[PDB]
Amino acid sequence: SQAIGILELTSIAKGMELGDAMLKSANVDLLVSKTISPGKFLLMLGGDIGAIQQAIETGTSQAGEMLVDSLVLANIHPSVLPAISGLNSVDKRQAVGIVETWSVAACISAADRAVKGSNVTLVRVHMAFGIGGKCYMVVAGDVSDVNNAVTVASESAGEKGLLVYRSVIPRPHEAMWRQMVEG
Amino acid sequence: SQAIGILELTSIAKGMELGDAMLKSANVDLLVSKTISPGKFLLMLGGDIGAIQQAIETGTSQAGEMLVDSLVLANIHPSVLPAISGLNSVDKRQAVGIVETWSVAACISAADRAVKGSNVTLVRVHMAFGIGGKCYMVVAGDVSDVNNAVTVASESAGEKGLLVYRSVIPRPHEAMWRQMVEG
Amino acid sequence: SQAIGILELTSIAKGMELGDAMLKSANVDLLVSKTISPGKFLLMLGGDIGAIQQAIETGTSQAGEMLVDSLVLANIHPSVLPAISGLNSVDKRQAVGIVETWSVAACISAADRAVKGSNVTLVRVHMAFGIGGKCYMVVAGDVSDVNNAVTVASESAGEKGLLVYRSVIPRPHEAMWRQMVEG
Ligand SMILES: [Cl-]
Ligand SMILES: [Cl-]
Ligand SMILES: [Cl-]
Ligand code: NA
Ligand code: NA
Ligand code: NA
Repeated sequence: SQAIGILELTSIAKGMELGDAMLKSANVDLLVSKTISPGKFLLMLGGDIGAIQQAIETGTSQAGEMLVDSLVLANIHPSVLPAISGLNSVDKRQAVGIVETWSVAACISAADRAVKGSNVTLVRVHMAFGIGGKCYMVVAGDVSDVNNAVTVASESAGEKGLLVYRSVIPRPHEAMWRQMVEG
Repeated sequence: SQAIGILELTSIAKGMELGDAMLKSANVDLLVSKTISPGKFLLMLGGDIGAIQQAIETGTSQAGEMLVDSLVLANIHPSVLPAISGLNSVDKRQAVGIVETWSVAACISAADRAVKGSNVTLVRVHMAFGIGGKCYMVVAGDVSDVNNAVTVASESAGEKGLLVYRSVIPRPHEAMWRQMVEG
Repeated sequence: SQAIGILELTSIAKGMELGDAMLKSANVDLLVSKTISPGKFLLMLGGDIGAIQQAIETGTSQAGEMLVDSLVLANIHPSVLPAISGLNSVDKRQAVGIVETWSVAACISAADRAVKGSNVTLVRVHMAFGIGGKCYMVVAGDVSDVNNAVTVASESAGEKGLLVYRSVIPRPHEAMWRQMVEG
């Protein structure tokens, strides 16, 4: 019911300019606004699909030759948005699931399918290094629920050859727990 | 009326040693002291030109084959120094200006010219990744003042082919403001 | 009397899974658990040698083709462990010593020899960028003690061609001290 918009620029100044322009252009939330090596800039927005399409249209329209890439992912479960900008609260501890993908697009699509095909909580979506790099989702819930979520997410990414690894970790060790659910 | 000294080493231990040596050698402020990938070390100093020349002389004199590069930038407006080490306080909000350059030297020279050719506040000078990488200056003030500052800075960097992008952003959006003026 | 175990994986999810598995497998402390560019994962453990051998055995046994590298360093002075995970308290200020190496293995072995061949405090062991990159140890104590420690450490690393630089810094400047002993 929500949408994610991604805009990547070769200029950090243009990135900040376009972040400003897009936020003014439509009712959208800023999820990510950061510099990526070597010196590119990444913006990710969340909001209604109409708003996101117009925001990304505005951004692409004004990027010129500084435009690197852009994407709109429609019909994304609402919990995915705060999982990109930060952390969702864990309401169950029994198990953690982690699915690692190439690309944040594959990760987002897999996380969406996971949440929609199970009763797990999507805790966070992490990008190790920009939108083309290793990304991973972390889910939490009952072991059976986590297994379902991880399977669905893995199938999503794997169909594309973009699954790196999947892991179901019941009863995570106390010394790993914080890193898993908070980073 | 002030000067900036830059010393880059291939050794982190030598960098810390030379930071110590230079600070003892003259009355200078440490502005930056950090490791840069792959494993080099960056020192930037501020102070009177005489002190900075002797500090950088000392540093270069003792660097040996670990010396990567060194520079002294003379007659730099005093506000540029704290803009490199941290943030200057914003006394006006009406507009933000951002000028992105290749190299911190070009950024410093452009920021100096901007401050000297306008009434803007130089808020900060940011290096994304070491002294040769993308850098940018952020200024704040009245829209007309910011436009002047950005034009002057852009001309400085552009004459060298080192201007990446320039942006005048009146009335920055609330969700971009903090990143612009604080990073 | 203690041991350090190192496990490196090509998968971040596998890394977190293996961190969990190894911690459950034996009585070991997690010293490091982090992602390294481009997208690998690094685990370092401390504990009794028996526990560490079994933990690393477990980790290697389950890593499969995601295994990048693994190492067990036996008979490491106990102070080296907290120097890897964080900071040891400085009980003397007179001098700082810094020895920079290629590889954390060389750094650990050099730090161990330094501590065992002197009365210095090992303050910290730092990895700039993963286990193969620039690393350095920082020691503190009386100038004579620091000189001994640095010489011993330098000989250790230098015999292998893995010494980058060694530095004895009596009476470190106030503006460098915190970075030296805390990072
Ligand atoms: Cl559940
Ligand atoms: Cl102004
Ligand atoms: Cl001592
Ligand atoms: Na649990
Ligand atoms: Na404003
Ligand atoms: Na001292």
